[PDB]
Amino acid sequence: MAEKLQTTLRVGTYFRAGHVPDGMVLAQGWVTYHGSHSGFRVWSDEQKAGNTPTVLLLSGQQDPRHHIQVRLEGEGWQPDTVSGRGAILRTAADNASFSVVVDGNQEVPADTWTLDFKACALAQEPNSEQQKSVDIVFSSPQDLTVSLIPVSGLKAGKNAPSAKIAKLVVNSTTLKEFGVRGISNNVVDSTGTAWRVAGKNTGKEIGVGLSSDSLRRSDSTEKWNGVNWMTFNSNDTLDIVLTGPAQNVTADTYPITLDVVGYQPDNQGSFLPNSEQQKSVDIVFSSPQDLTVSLIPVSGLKAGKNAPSAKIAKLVVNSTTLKEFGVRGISNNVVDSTGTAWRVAGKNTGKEIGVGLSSDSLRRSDSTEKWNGVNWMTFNSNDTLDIVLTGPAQNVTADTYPITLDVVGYQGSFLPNSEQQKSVDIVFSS
Repeated sequence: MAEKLQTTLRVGTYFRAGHVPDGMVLAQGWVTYHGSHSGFRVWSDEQKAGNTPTVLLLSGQQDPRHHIQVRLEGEGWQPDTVSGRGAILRTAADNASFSVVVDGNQEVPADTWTLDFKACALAQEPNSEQQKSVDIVFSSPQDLTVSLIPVSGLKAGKNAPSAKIAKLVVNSTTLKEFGVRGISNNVVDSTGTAWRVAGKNTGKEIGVGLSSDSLRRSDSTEKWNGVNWMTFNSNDTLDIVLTGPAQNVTADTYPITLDVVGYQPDNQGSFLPNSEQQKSVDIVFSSPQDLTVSLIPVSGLKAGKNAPSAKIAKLVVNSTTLKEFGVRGISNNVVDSTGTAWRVAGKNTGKEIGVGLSSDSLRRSDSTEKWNGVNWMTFNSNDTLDIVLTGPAQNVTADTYPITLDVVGYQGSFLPNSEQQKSVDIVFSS
């Protein structure tokens, strides 16, 4: 005696909030009743006014003040004047079709509207009905607001394990969940939660991905056109870190790029591509600087006859942590063993001058030590040394002379290799 109706009801997924044309199908449905009957009736509890019994006004979930108006259509369906609620079909065919459709050209905001409606059969001149709830979703690019923040002050060289390199924060008041994948020529896990990135200048690769604690905040893993996506509750934060063991990172800028899409869960989940956002930020791995080094050219040098030991440049090696540093000139022709005097060629003329530490600036050196088989004159840091025209008076052609130093920190009879090379130009002027 208990034989009951069978509805199928397929809703749309890709609805973009905004303007919708009247007649736009939102759902398609079929009812199937095999017993004795003379028609079908589908109706709602969300109905509008007793005289338009086909029309429905729907209040949104995110905020009940959002409104969409729909109507029960179908070929052969006419309004149920008898009840005042719903639409009726007349046929003894066991199977009939019907559509739900926006009524009136409207502007629909971004929300989800529950459309719970009811279906039953009519006997030959109540029996057993079916009830279904189902959500229409309208989505917009602004549904979830995303922010990807690069971490400040990373240093090159070997980094800490799982070093935090970005922060993804996703917020939303419309959508309940979101999925995220990296975008890279080289992803290394099925879910796109770990990939590799090339530095813009070097081309060297680092391995990045989601932190071990961000991965555990995922509600589920979904397929979307064959690709695995991890899903997360919106209004949460995921951390992008340096995956795997501790990396040795070349000093460079690395671009990480994320694919973020809204997800509407359902025990039948769907992704909302209208809500999708891709964002890219640059992560800077700067090189670590034990020795702050400032080399500054003297200003107002003029071509022609110059003074013996005339000051050309001033170098100041300031270190907050290390006391003694060594120094050498870099050139194709150094004139003494210690590397403290050498010769520099003009860019435009290519004629050279003799530059070097001033005699006064020498013998402020603590010692002279051996590193790499070459000798370095050590000094005390936070002292300032001056570069000068070495030896006799010099007649310098007006040109720009690139001076280049090589400084290393030393004290302890060893030299730590955060040596730096800095190079300024010196201008002579007719």
